Amino acid sequence: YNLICYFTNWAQYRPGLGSFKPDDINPCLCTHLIYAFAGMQNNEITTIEWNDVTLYKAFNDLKNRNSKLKTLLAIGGWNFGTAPFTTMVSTSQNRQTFITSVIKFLRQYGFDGLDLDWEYPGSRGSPPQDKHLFTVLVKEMREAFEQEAIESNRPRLMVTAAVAGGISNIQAGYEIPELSKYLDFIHVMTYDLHGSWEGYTGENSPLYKYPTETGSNAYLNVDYVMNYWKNNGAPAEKLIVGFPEYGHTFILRNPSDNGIGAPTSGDGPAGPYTRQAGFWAYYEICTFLRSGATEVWDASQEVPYAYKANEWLGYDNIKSFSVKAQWLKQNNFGGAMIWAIDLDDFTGSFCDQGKFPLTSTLNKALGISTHHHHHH
Ligand SMILES: [Mg+2]
Repeated sequence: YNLICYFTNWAQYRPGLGSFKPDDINPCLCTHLIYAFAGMQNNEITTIEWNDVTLYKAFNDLKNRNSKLKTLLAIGGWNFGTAPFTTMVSTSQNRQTFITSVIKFLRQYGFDGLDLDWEYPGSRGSPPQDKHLFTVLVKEMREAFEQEAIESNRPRLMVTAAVAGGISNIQAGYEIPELSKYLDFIHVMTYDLHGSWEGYTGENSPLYKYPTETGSNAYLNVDYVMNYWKNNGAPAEKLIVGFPEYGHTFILRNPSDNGIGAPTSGDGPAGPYTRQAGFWAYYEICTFLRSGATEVWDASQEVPYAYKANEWLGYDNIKSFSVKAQWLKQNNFGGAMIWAIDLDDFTGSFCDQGKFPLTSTLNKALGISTHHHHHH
C-alpha cells in the first residue's frame, strides 16, 4: 500500500507551534510526499510563495533520509480556480509548453512527479470541453514522461491527479476509463462531504451514509465515492482514499439538538493556529476535546463528532482512521492520502497521542514501515 502525504506551503505562516516546514516531516512516515501548491503563468509551471525555492530543496532533501521516498509537486488547488487550466489545455501548443515546463521544473528541483489538482474540469467556470481536454493533457503528459525517462535513462516522472469526491463534479469532470489508463494514481478527495454551508451538522469524511440519508444525500460518504470511481472504470490499485487530518465546525441553532442533522447557524470559530472559520486542525481539535466537549461515536458512519454548548465538530480520530484503513485494505485500494501532514499533531504536544498520531496510525495500518527482502 501507498501512503501519500500532502504538505502545504502556507502552513509555515501559522503562529508558534503551528508553523510547519518540510524539515518537520518525518521522512519514514509516508511513501510519497506531495507539495501543495505550484502555480501557472503563461502556460508554464511556477512557484507561489516567496520562499518556495528554499522549501522545495528541503522537501526533496527528505529523500536523502529514506531511499524509498518519492515526492510530487501539486499544481492548482481550490483557490487557484480553473481559468489557467482552461487556457492551458485549449490548444496543443499550450499543452506542449506546459508539459515541457513541467519536465524542466520537476527535474530542476528534484521532484519525482506532478499531481494535477484542477478543481475541477467542467465546473467552476471550466467549459464542457475541458472534461475531454483533461484526458488529452494527462495522456500527453504520461507519454512525454515515458519518453523523457528513456532519453535521460532515469526512472520515469509520475503523473497523478487529485479528483473530486462529489458525484456531480465527477460526472462533469472526468472520462474515468481513459483518464485512469494514463494516470499513475488517482487521489480521491473523500472529505468535505458535509459542512456548515448545508445548514445542518454532518460529518467531514463519513465511511457510510447516515441512516436518514436518501437520494443524492446517500452518495456523501467514502464507501459510495470510492466504489463509484471503481465501478465507472478506475482500477482499485490506482485509487487512493482521501483522509482528512482536520474537522469542520458548526454553530448549533439549538444546543439541545446536537446530533447529526441538527440545524446550524454557520461556521464554528476559527482556531488560533489555522485561523479559518469552519475548520480546525487535528491538534486544534484535541484542545477542544480536552476543554469540556462531549465526544460521540457516530456508529453508522464510523467517525466521531463532538460538541460543547453551541459548538459542534465533525472530524476524524485514531479510531476512525483505523476503521477506514481496515476498510480500504479489505477493498484492495492502492492506499491512502492525507490532507495534510501539517494539520496532524506533529509536535505531539496537543493530543497526548505521540508525534504525528493520525499519520502514524495510517503508517502502521498500511504496513508502510516494513521491509521484505534483506538489504544493505
Ligand atoms: Mg487550509
